[PDB]
Amino acid sequence: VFHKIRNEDLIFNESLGQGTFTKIFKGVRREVGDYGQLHETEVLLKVLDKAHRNYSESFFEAASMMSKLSHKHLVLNYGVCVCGDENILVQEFVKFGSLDTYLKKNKNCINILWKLEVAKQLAAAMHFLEENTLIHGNVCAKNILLIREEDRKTGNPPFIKLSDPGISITVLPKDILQERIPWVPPECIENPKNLNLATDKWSFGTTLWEICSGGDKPLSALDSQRKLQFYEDRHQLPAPKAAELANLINNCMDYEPDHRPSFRAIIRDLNSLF
Ligand SMILES: CCN(CC)C(=O)c1ccc(Nc2nc(OCC3CCCCC3)c3[nH]cnc3n2)cc1
Repeated sequence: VFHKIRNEDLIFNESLGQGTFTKIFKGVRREVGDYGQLHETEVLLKVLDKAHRNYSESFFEAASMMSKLSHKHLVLNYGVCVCGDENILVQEFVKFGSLDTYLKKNKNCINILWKLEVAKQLAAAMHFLEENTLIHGNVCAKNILLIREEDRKTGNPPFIKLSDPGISITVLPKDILQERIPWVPPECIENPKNLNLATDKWSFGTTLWEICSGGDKPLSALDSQRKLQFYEDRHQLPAPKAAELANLINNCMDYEPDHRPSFRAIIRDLNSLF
């Protein structure tokens, strides 16, 4: 399972935000690194809400999935803190934060080549998970972290990482799942038992829409019931202004789960634009 980190070696600093039933903090970890050298390491601290301790099993399982695998595009888990009654995950601190905020604030300063490079990296991470038959379950721009910005001294591309999915949608309350439309696929709204590898293909299409839409949230103007009726009438998301990926978005967001393309095919589609 996880590595145990003493709270004496952990300092909680600024709050970065809130997840689903969690609070997110920037922290510092005091550790012995390679060659016995003492290090002061920036860490991300995810604390499960005390009013939602019942989700602790799903809270830690979501991080345990990512730790059992090793890949350059997956966020590293350092371990779990020992505070007695608290549930605290200690993860690597990515310096440029989540993709969805980065897309908003750098709206004008992002062309199609930047978005394609990030899309290819996300597709590579999802292909890696698909080859391991591992279901993420919460693919969204919020859960994409920017390790490195694009460098214009070289043209060096940005580098992204995919974080853990958090508390699974199989146990989340109904109202939370419907707030997550259109990231949650239609078959999961009908029955969260339908969580499948095909789920991540749908959510990837929604995340691709986010990347092309400069940080806009799809269907944000619709309330929950209107989000449900969006699936009932089986509508598709509007084509983004930068519409080079609109066909891939709709292909991924197929209402028939069996027809959504494999990430091998998605990558091939992505690579057809250079
Ligand atoms: C000045 C403005 N910036 C951007 C430059 C920052 O403050 C900032 C924020 C976050 C990181 N880093 C980060 N963020 C995560 O989650 C993303 C956050 C989760 C909950 C709230 C929303 C974002 C992470 N998960 C696992 N390792 C993570 N590392 C770096 C910088």
